[PDB]
Amino acid sequence: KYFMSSVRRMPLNRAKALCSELQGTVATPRNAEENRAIQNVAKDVAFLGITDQRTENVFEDLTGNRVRYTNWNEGEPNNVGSGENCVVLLTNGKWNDVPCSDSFLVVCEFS
Amino acid sequence: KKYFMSSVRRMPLNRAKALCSELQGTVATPRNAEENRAIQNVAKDVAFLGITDQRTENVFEDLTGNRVRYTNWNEGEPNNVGSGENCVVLLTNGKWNDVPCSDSFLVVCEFS
Ligand SMILES: CO[C@H]1O[C@H](CO)[C@@H](O)[C@H](O)[C@@H]1O
Ligand SMILES: [Ca+2]
Ligand SMILES: [Ca+2]
Ligand SMILES: [Ca+2]
Ligand SMILES: [Ca+2]
Ligand SMILES: [Cl-]
Repeated sequence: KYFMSSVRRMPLNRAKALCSELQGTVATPRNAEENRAIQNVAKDVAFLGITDQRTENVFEDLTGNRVRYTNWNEGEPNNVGSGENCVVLLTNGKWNDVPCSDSFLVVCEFS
Repeated sequence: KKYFMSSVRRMPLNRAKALCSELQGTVATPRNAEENRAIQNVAKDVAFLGITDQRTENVFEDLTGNRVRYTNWNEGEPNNVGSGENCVVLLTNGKWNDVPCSDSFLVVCEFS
């Protein structure tokens, strides 16, 4: 896997469109090593290709596969506000669930 | 090593540049036959390369204004037809053609 980060922030829908444009997908860390690689390419909080949109508290990648490795920040995922179904990788490498409508950088993944 | 990825949609050069730069990459510029073939592997149709003779006609440079060495022009190219062809695309046979920068083609981005 190759990981590339965007320079501008955008909502999840636009983030997916960007990675898909070059035939990749939004980065989904499968272990601690990939998590670090993605963190390093991201210069700020960035979207990961994980959501619990289909079923609340059931986090899966953009292809519907349930995720095994997780690296949630203490207190997360909390689904606050009116709901948070998308996921971002914080600058310390931990994860936070956020509104998919909010704007963040995006790290795309390619094979 | 360099990694090459092709776009799904067609767009003019300036948009092609913006797309590759969005992920901090550049428009693919083959420096030898091996790279030219690697770009061929990912491009399913005619695609832009990061080369232009915008500064001086018939003097080809990469997008950073660095004059290129390796070229793989299709027979009869570059011909600067009509109002002018200052951008370059990789044909489906691996050879190159100069085309109008305002015309739309797929784009192959390069990363390292
Ligand atoms: C007629 O113009 C088109 O075809 C010629 C070759 O026939 C190319 O040189 C040119 O860039 C266009 O693609
Ligand atoms: Ca949720
Ligand atoms: Ca949260
Ligand atoms: Ca020309
Ligand atoms: Ca031509
Ligand atoms: Cl949401």
